[PDB]
Amino acid sequence: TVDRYLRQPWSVVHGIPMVCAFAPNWERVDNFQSRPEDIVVATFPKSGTTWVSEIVDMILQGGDPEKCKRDAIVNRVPMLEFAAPGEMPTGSEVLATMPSPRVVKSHLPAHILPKSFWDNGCKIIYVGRNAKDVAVSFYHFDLMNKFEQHPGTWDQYLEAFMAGKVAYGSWFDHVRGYWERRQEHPILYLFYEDMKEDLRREITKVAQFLGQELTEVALDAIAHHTSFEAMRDNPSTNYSTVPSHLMDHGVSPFMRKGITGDWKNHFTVAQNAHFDQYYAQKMAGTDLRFRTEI
Ligand SMILES: Nc1ncnc2c1ncn2[C@@H]1O[C@H](COP(=O)(O)OS(=O)(=O)O)[C@@H](OP(=O)(O)O)[C@H]1O
Ligand SMILES: O=[N+]([O-])c1ccc(OS(=O)(=O)O)cc1
Ligand SMILES: O=[N+]([O-])c1ccc(O)cc1
Ligand SMILES: O=[N+]([O-])c1ccc(O)cc1
Repeated sequence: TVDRYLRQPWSVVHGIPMVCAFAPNWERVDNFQSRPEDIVVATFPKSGTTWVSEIVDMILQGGDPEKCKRDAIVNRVPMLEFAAPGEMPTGSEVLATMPSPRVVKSHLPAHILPKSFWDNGCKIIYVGRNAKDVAVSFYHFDLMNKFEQHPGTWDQYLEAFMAGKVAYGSWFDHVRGYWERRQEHPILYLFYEDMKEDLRREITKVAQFLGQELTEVALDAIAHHTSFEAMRDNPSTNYSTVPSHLMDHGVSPFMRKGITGDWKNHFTVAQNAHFDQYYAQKMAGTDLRFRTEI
């Protein structure tokens, strides 16, 4: 029943390209009923959502890794806009029956994140990642994830990415929207590259934002269990439990490489020069900055 939605071109919701299966019945998102205690993990796709979601869940579980092995991360931190009509309950439905504090994953740009989150002051942990690594990660994700329109060749996908035609729209607008919105809302704005550089330093910031005090032993336990190698090999986080019909893990694993700088292996000399020139144009006039190497 979900098959007719898979591998279809993007729909559009409020002007933003959307995964085809997610777009029907968008009222369930516009009218989502949030709670003041909800913690939103918001990201442009492929920017560290799963990484930060696991950190948050481990903090809320007191640093106990066994409690995070209870279920897969797709169920522990439901995506707000997820839907697979006819095969699974929507993410919004699953969230309705989840005890506070809920951890809510989403890729929606700030201006179409449901109004209830803004009205309830919900804590948002935002993660940004440099756009070149994001583009590489999202291309390979679209090769393996059958919810996505097929991406074609890398060069054509990159053009679509730069133009903001991909699911969830323009990366530039996404990262700058949440950077600006912190002026009116409690947002912790994290960088994937910072997390590669010093993971404990970023876990500590997440714990403080959540009001949670970590012993040194719990901090080391969280850092040890949220390394790329740990989450790649952990069935609860590596998405290997997703049916192969939805995610072909042999095309490209979800936990694919986990580095900063893989863009140097995929961007041609010409693509890189052109991207850098466009990026400088699009990022002029913001103080927000990303690192492409650490
Ligand atoms: N612990 C840890 N350390 C380092 N890197 C990590 C980690 N967990 C996930 N990743 C990498 O993040 C990419 C997945 O991003 P998301 O989780 O945002 O994907 S999604 O939007 O939720 O589908 C994807 O990046 P790439 O490997 O570059 O494709 C994952 O490998
Ligand atoms: O993709 N980025 O995030 C990106 C690209 C270029 C850039 O600066 S440059 O000096 O390498 O052009 C910084 C960040
Ligand atoms: O996080 N996710 O599972 C995703 C992310 C992007 C996308 O286009 C579809 C699903
Ligand atoms: O939980 N799931 O089955 C999923 C979740 C996200 C996704 O992109 C594809 C499948």
